[PDB]
Amino acid sequence: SKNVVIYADGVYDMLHLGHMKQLEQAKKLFENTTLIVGVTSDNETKLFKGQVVQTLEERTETLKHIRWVDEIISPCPWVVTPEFLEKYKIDYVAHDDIYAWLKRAGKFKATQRTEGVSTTDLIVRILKNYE
Amino acid sequence: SKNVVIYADGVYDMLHLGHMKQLEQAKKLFENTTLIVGVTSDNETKLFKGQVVQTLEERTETLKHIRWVDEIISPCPWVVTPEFLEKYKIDYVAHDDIYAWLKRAGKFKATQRTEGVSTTDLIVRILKNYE
Repeated sequence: SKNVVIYADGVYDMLHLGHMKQLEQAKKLFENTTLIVGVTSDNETKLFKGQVVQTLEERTETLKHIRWVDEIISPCPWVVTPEFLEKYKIDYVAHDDIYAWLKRAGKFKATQRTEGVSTTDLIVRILKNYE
Repeated sequence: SKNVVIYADGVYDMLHLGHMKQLEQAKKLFENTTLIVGVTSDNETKLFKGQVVQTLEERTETLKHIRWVDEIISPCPWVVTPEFLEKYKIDYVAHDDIYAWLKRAGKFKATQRTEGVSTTDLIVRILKNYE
């Protein structure tokens, strides 16, 4: 069966069960996939999104331990371009209009988030040992 | 090359880069390994060790996403017994005297911890945005 190249990008700050469920979903979009994961740079995340607690090196070294991940681009470009897809032979971009041109080319696959499971939520759970 | 069965157990509460480096180390003790990971039960961890923030289901569902892990025993027995090793065809127990009988049988492989990388340490890093 023919192999399909899948690209997911994101911050992957303090990786939790919600990220790994996302990655798994992207990896199993097809029978034979190569999941490529892009890890956004510290300064671009700072500028365009918000605070990130872990460095690019930390966030990438963690992703290396997740099973669904076949290749990592670190740092990845903030915006996905058509030439980026050709350069890495990417068949689909997995994400959860800005991505409008990806849908138009048939190259967009949606995947779900999972709430509650996040790292910040776990501290709230430690803290509710007190009143 | 002959396959070797490796067993690591622990709490794996709020899995961080230090755990995954431990698992990877255990998995690469030999060329062909099966890494079996044992996840201690909520009540035994409570009793014998301390507070654990994540449930057995949560801690096990996270380990399922780590690459080095081939099999999970959940919950695992708190103490490793000789009959436990025979039942699962375990050749070595990976851990960081109590384990004295494992060394005597040639069944103990040491692996290292990695400090600083822990989940609790990451919140301390968020908090040092203030004085």
